[PDB]
Amino acid sequence: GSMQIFVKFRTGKTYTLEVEPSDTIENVKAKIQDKLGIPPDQQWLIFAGKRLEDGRTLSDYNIQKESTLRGVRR
Repeated sequence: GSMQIFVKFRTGKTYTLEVEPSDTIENVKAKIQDKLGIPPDQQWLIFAGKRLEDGRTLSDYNIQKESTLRGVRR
């Protein structure tokens, strides 16, 4: 399946991201590289005051449609 989420940076700039509940955190970073040109190794993703773990799925973190991830430049 698919859902739309958001990713927000310290600029305030908030981008849509098209994901799937089964996606791993690494896969989400890969999508961010495709959209924004930020390599995975240069990214952290934060939700609910946690840094999301690379091998966990979006479904594990209970990420819903229209949820906002916070992107951090590594």
